[PDB]
Amino acid sequence: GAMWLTKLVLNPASRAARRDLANPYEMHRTLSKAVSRALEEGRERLLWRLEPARGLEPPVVLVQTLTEPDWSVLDEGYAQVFPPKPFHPALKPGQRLRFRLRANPAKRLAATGKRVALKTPAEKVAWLERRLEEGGFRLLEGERGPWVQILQDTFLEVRRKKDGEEAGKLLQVQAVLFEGRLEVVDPERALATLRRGVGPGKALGLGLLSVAP
RNA sequence: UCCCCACGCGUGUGGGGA
Repeated sequence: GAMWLTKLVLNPASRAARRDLANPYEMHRTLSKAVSRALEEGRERLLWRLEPARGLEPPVVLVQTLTEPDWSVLDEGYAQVFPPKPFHPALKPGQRLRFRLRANPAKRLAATGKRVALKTPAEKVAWLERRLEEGGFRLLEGERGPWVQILQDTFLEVRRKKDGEEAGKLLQVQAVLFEGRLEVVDPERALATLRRGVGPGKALGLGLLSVAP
């Protein structure tokens, strides 16, 4: 098949841009409207990442789709958007690549049955590693440890626990931006993995594994 | 976080979503 990458530069003057900036559910709904049909028909895995700001630079949202998106669904002036690019990962064994992944390292407690965030850099890096290896990739290892860094570890505001007429607890996920390098071990599998994304929260702008030299 | 589904002789796994 083929893939698509789209760069949205959001207008901080746009109330809708800001609406979606503030709420992943919104952003998800806005984005989802570019690949609606394929979405309905099970032909689409929407994936996106909101890039960390370089200061006065506009917020920038990277989006991957299995199918051709139509951004004419966007209100203007929502975002300066450049024509989507057809994507065709040329993966070969041994090929080394840089990667960026905002994710939610997690496990299900066999004890409680509940899905919980891992707590330590170690556990978080181990998770990312299990996930990459099962996914046809392999972390590169420098002279001291894995060639991988946690650029940020923050909480992502999701939604509020409905409480009777009073504001309840906040629901949020732990979002971990990994950056590093890795090599392809099984091309086709690595492609599956890239087309699917990695771990929970795809609906909130997690799971998008990007790769390039 | 909070929920749902699919599995598990492994101190759990994978998929979706708000």
